[PDB]
Amino acid sequence: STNLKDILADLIPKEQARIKTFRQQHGKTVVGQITVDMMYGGMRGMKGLVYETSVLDPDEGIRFRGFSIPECQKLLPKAKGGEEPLPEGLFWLLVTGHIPTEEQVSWLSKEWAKRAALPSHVVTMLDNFPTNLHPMSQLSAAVTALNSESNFARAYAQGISRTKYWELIYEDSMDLIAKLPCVAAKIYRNLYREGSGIGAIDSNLDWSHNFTNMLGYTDHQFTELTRLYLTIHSDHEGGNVSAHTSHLVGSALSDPYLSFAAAMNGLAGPLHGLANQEVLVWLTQLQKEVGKDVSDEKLRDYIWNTLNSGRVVPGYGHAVLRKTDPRYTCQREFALKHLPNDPMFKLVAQLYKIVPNVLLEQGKAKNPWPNVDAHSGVLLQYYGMTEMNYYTVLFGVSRALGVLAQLIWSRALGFPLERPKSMSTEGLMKFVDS
Amino acid sequence: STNLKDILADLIPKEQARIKTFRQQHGKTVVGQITVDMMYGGMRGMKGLVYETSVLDPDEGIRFRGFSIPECQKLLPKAKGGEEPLPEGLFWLLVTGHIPTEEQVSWLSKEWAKRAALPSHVVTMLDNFPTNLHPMSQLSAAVTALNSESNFARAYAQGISRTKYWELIYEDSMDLIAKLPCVAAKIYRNLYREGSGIGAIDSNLDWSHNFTNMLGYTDHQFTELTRLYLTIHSDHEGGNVSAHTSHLVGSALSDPYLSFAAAMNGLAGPLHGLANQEVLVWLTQLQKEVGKDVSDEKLRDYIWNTLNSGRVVPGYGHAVLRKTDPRYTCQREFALKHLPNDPMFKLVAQLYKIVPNVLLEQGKAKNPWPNVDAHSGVLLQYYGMTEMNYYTVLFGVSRALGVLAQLIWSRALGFPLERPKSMSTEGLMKFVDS
Amino acid sequence: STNLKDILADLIPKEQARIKTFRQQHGKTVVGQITVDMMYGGMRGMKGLVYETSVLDPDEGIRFRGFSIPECQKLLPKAKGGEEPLPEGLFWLLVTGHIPTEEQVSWLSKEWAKRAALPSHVVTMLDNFPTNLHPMSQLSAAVTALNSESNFARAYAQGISRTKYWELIYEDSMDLIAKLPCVAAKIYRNLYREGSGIGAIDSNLDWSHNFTNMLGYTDHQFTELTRLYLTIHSDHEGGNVSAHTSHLVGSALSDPYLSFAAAMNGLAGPLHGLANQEVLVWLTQLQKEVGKDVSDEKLRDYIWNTLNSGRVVPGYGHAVLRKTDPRYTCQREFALKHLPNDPMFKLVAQLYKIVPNVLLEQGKAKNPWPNVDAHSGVLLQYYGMTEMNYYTVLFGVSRALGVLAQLIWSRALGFPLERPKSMSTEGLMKFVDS
Repeated sequence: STNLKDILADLIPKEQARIKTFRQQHGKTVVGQITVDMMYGGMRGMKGLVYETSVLDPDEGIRFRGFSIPECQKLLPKAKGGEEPLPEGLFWLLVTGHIPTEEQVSWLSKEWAKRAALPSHVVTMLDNFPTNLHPMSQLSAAVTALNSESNFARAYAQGISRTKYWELIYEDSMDLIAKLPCVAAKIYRNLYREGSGIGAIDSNLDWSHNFTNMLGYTDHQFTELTRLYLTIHSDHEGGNVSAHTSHLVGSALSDPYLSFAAAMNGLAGPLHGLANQEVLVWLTQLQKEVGKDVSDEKLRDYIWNTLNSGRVVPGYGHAVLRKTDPRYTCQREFALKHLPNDPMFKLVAQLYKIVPNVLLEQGKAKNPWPNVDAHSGVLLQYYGMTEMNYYTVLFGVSRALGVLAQLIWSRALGFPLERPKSMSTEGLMKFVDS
Repeated sequence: STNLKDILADLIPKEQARIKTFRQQHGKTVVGQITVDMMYGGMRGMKGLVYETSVLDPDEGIRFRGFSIPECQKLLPKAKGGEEPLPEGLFWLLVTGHIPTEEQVSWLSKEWAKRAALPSHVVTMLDNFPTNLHPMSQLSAAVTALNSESNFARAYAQGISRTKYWELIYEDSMDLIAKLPCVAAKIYRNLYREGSGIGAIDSNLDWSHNFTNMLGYTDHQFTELTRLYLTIHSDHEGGNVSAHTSHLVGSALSDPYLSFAAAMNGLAGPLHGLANQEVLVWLTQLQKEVGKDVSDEKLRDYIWNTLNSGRVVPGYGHAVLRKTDPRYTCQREFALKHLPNDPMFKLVAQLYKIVPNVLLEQGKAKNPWPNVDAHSGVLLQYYGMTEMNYYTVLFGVSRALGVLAQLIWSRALGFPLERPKSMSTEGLMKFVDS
Repeated sequence: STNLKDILADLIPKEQARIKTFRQQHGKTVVGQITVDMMYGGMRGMKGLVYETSVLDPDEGIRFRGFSIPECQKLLPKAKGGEEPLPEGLFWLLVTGHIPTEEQVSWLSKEWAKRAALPSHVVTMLDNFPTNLHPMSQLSAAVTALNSESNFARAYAQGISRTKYWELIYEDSMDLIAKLPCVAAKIYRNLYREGSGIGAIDSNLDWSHNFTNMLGYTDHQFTELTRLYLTIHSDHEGGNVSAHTSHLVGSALSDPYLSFAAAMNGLAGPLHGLANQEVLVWLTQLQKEVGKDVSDEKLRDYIWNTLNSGRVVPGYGHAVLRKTDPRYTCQREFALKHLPNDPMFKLVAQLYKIVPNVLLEQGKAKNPWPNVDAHSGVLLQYYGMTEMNYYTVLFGVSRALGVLAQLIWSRALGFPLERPKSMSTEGLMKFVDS
């Protein structure tokens, strides 16, 4: 009806059955080979895990349960005054495989608003963190400290059937998603507003809107930005560091809190979630190296020299994406209908027309197209969100949606310990000989 | 004058060359397949990564740089009036591939003494944690917050050359290893000793003994147990959840504190490290519902009630080991020397004769044999460390040695971001149909 | 030595040349159409005039000589122990197109101190006005009567060259700006403080602080509010009623006093500046017929009663803005810093969440978002300035800055008499039929 748990309960047997038969008939099918190079190259090209909530096509980009981002923009419920998709409705889609109705989304906003609550020990810890503790470290530590609230951990300690793991993973994941904006906003306010009162949860407002209120922003357009941002950074299949971390840690039956916190330690990695910032610091420098205004000739020229110094243009390229990221596209659409005459945004666009043709001619790109992180920084900066070290925290809150939707499914489907076999160089040489 | 950083400096270029040559000749060589079953079954027997410090043979158990546990028990230096191997020396071995001298180990003990010091914010955080936040959570949280002290994070922001990454990891790894007993003991004292403050570092003591001093123990044989415990838990190849988590998070260039804290979130999972706590809960439960010395048919009953309830027997089974874990045997060796008659040990021994024939007949176990977690807890209990909820913290402290040894090498060898491909069931069903 | 008149002298010939060249090449270029609907609908979206000092983007809001409000908040000089931008500096920017130095602003503050002095006839007139003559009327009347002091009127009678018009406008504009707080404060004291005479000018204070001193306020944060208030109200392009009135009247070569006094007659219209008074009347009314903190459905009721009575919601909608006014957001920023919990502010915030979804569904609003007038009044009320009928006077004092900055330029550039063609309905019906 409206209760998401009940809808999910109904789906799991079906999906259990679908997989049982699949594996019966096709369990022994070879889907891929493993080379020495792949073992050294971070499992690049390896089909390593089943992840249900989203799949990243090299060419077309991310699909959430089959739906492209444009399709989500159209089908997923919006706020009443709204153009952008609510993350509530995305989460529903990932969980159910089905586009929610307005009522179902309405229901979920209120579910989340009611679960939004921090215990004193976490509030205290955050309030006591020094200012030189990075926001992703505060988030990670705080979510870890939240596992004192874990239903799944408690229930497992008391013994419980394997068949029932998913129900308590569901309640914990719902609690954590609920609480995350409270943690993330306490960190912002503590760091960047001298500790002012994060403020209330409006039980009739959507999750993003309570978040932007708690951050201390009001522009409806910033709330619309946050709706889109939380929606599109939600999931990116199972192989990205943060998603994989959550899956790997979760497979040992660590609870959602621990699984998510580990994922945030992955997201905090420069090669993962700290790119949005690298981009902005690179854009910033660039506009102060060839002036604010720059013609397509002199910009093209900067890019070629950049590349000749043995240096890459940040926010371009990807591990798996082989074409323009639809997450970039949608941010660009937002930019050009909302802040087309922003200086920093003009540069980002100017690179959009010039950088792809370069890189191609250089050859060493594989993906000469932009990723999400090429665009996200300038948008946040435009609305007043100038504190760049905090940007990944927004990415984190978003990613909880995807990784926790899947965590619920992993445990419902009885996925086991993730535990591959390793080899040393010495050993791998010997194996090769024999 | 001994300096492990200088030995590393020599060794790294040699291994870089070798791996370059090896990949030159064998990079394209197939070393295995991927099946559907593997993808659904947590990558079981998929050869997913290179990990240098230790390798697990299914048949023979763990080797550390080629050396068995028995070999390490004989070859590795010891404390002067001691019999068990110093964990310092194992770390040396893991890092260099060379058995250390007495002098090298002495140096390492002194090095970890000197870098042992906690910042006041971490002190503050630990002192304020509630008694119902699980020790592993306190540990992970505290280690995440230590990342404020990370030299790697700091240097990476400033654009440090990739050729320098390993030196920074080394420095952070040495610091964290040095600090770890400090954190672990404060958690112990705070939870279980009303926050006594006895806990200093003697600069002429080895790491294990300084640890047991801070825990408030005096028995020489507890210190020897601790030395062995920390040595044997140190590393178990790269495909275990904690090692793999560390590897994954560190491949994103997260610093050693973040990589270790995520590792601990994985180690805290019931199907991983937390099993050493769960074993003693399960033992306590069976003793309450039995005598202290039950018949073999009554043990079979208790085990059967566990298995028919959709629960696992803690400490039994393994993803890769296909016989008894040598870390189990070696702990058996210690008990039979030092506490052969202890009642809980007779039970543990008792279960060895019973549990494996069950499990085989239950069918849901490729391996019916015990792992290290089946045996650790009873040794601790004997010496008065009855706090079962603390047991995984000791495991965590030990497992730092292995994962950080490798992390140094991962960075030294330029291993890239770990990013496998995932598929959905729907996506997989279509891939097998084309 | 700073002198704004000398900077102007340099800048004017450059802009004259540029506009001559531009018209030479593009004078005949079509920039838009006129429709019947436009003619009936108060010229909505008809591009009717050149106005140099500020431009309103529908999407992004106001820019002052290219600079956004956030940019001005950062870049414009401030009082020493202050955070908000000095209106002196905005005037500088409007006039020169250049952000001023601290020194330039200091000079301007000193200049406006020195020219602050009212003639006794204006003193006489204000002192004799009855308490039921609206503050805006007193202001407009008093400014009309100041035209006795006009250097432009005097010089124009004597046949002064058209090349000298801008210098005279400059001198009169500087005098009027200097005098304005003097007039405004006498009105305030006479109406609401029994005619106390405290009101001197400190020659080393900025314009805003001298204003708040004469109003009888002492709170440092009221003075900061005043500085921000006067900065953000300063200019809103040339097509708003007050700016356009000033432009129209001044195109007839009426002097700055006459042009400003007519502007104020327009600013006093309910659908313009008087909205900032009407908002607080409407709030007072809703609080009387509600609690102090009503439900969302009870607010919707009150708004609906307003709209079904053929009345507008004050402070909502705009002819050109198609999102939230940044002058609204910036005032929200101030309140959340300084008075976040004030009851009337919660209401104002409350209405932000409600009013825009109504209005959209009512249909008679192209723009459902609030303007600056929705928010000004609650900030004033907080500091004790409860006299809602006075509120548009502050707006008027601020809007002098923009309209007089432009007037200087209009005259400098030789803009002619504004004289469009009108038609009757009958005449229009026949024009569309041929």
